[PDB]
Amino acid sequence: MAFDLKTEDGLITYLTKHLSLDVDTSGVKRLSGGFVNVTWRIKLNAPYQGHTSIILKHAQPHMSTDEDFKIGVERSVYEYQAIKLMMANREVLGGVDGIVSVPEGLNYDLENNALIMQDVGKMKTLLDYVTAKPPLATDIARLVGTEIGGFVARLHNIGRERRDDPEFKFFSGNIVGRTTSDQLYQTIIPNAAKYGVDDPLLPTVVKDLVDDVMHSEETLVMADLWSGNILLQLEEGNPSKLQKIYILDWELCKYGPASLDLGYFLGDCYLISRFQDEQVGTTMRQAYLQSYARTSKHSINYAKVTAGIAAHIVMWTDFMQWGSEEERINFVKKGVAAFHDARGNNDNGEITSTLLKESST
Ligand SMILES: Nc1ncnc2c1ncn2[C@@H]1O[C@H](COP(=O)(O)OP(=O)(O)O)[C@@H](O)[C@H]1O
Ligand SMILES: NCCc1c[nH]c2ccccc12
Ligand SMILES: [Ca+2]
Ligand SMILES: [Mg+2]
Ligand SMILES: [Mg+2]
Repeated sequence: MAFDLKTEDGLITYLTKHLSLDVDTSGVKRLSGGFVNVTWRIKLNAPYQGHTSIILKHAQPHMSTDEDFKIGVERSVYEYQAIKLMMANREVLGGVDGIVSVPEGLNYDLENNALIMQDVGKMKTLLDYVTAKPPLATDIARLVGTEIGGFVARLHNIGRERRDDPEFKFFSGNIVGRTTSDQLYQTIIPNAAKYGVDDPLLPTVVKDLVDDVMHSEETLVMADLWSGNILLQLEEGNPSKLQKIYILDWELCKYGPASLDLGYFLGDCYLISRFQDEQVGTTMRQAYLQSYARTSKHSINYAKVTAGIAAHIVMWTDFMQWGSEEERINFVKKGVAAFHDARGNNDNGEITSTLLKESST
């Protein structure tokens, strides 16, 4: 039987009894966030594979607040294998300056649904920086967009090149990653409805998004690329130099359309720009498209990226609770209109023309 990784005592018993770790019980902290995972920071008296501080993520089989939303615990072995694969390809993915990194994966335990990784440090997320007042310095925002765009383009390039390598093909079988995207797309119609939008085109839009995520083998996608999954390490003493970017939360990593990653991050940039700081969100979006387009060996499908941004806006706007109710309803309608532009006869849609302008050489 399993240990109880949802409680501090069960976590300490698991670490000491099942893994023989030497735990500093005063340094065990429950980390906030997550409705489907319980995350702990653990200080150790003795190093575990060279680390004296670790993070443990425990995957639950459902949302804590809604046990009818099912999500398979096997996603956790894909997160472990994904950060192993990124570390095995870090020199090329991290580029000529090595700013973008991922945490090192130390252990995955099947029967306890427990993933242990390196604690890359107590850090604020990009989401914290862009919602802080005053916001993230525009110079850092540009660098962040540039470095993330380059990392993602290099991830998509190598995913295409090594598609049939076994260690890559593994992620085509992250059925929880694919299914979870399916389930998230299914919230598009209810979220629009909530804001008084009954668009009978939306069932057709959703079916296309779902068929693509369930079946696409295009490339390796990080699959949860928004500001809440990105850590910024700023210089200690100098809060104006970016030293590292850490990309976390790879449990949905799968093969899928390249436009899925672009839709996540660019969609988040649209929410940021709309509701937090226009220059921050816009600088980040433009630098991301510039860097991604230049590094990617494959054409951006601007219609599918438009639909991805649209899906992100509908799926996430109410969740974020930014701005007023009226502004959110207008923003969601703009997302719904973008869906119609993506199925249009032309690239003249508002969002599509912005993507083209900002990605241009
Ligand atoms: N390897 C790590 N090092 C340091 N902090 C981490 C690490 N992994 C997770 N965290 C912390 O836990 C939070 C949630 O992690 P994440 O993997 O996004 O969990 P979830 O899948 O529940 O969203 C992060 O924003 C970060 O504060
Ligand atoms: N971000 C809240 C939506 C959600 C529910 N289950 C998930 C699993 C993975 C990622 C997001 C979710
Ligand atoms: Ca239409
Ligand atoms: Mg997360
Ligand atoms: Mg997650």
